[PDB]
Amino acid sequence: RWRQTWSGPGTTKRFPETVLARCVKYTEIHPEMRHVDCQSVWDAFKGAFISKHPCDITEEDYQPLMKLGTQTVPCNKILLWSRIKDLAHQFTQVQRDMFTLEDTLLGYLADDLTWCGEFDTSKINYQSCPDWRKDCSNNPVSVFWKTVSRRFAEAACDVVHVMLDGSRSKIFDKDSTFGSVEVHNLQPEKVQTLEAWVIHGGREDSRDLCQDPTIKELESIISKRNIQFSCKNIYRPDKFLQCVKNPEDSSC
Repeated sequence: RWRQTWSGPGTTKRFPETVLARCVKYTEIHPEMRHVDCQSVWDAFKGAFISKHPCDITEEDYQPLMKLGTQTVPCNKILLWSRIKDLAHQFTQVQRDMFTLEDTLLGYLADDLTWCGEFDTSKINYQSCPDWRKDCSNNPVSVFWKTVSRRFAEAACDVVHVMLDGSRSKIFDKDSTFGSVEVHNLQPEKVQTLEAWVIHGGREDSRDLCQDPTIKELESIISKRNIQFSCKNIYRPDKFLQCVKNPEDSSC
């Protein structure tokens, strides 16, 4: 075919193999997840979207996968991110100072992948998948991130951190998943502070991007959930990672 059904990229080539090698790899490394049967995980994942219309996925469809990938992560060491994941991941790999959702099993399975099924068939669609915007929001990928991120946010306690993309015009964006899901699922009974780290892009002598209007809007949205706000600029993410690695007082 010269024209696809849907507007978005199709299921990642070799998706089921990748998911599968991900899981085996994850649960070999993480002793907490050793009880996990990776074939069961894949079957639960498949079951969420195979033979289902890819615009009528619900969070219930993912319940079996959520149940199998139940994981306790230290609730006080959660790193959220919005838009800017590569630094967040590079940071957590330095000495596990925190945990991003991609450091949980479910997150690690799905990072960077796309996937969908078709209604009248029980195959996987490698040709095209729904775009959240042009097509429908209730698709397999969006509903997955929504359901798993809601649960991750609800488990956070104490000081939760979030890395933001200070090179955007909207450093905090209400309409991102962080802005629309995670932030409204931080629990007032558990979360003491949300501290944002605003990662600069451009050269040298930047503003204190912590006084940005959208950052003020974030502060005020979370206050009005009874959670304190703190914010830090990361002016040079290069030297930040380097200080994280070699905190040795280079000038860190």
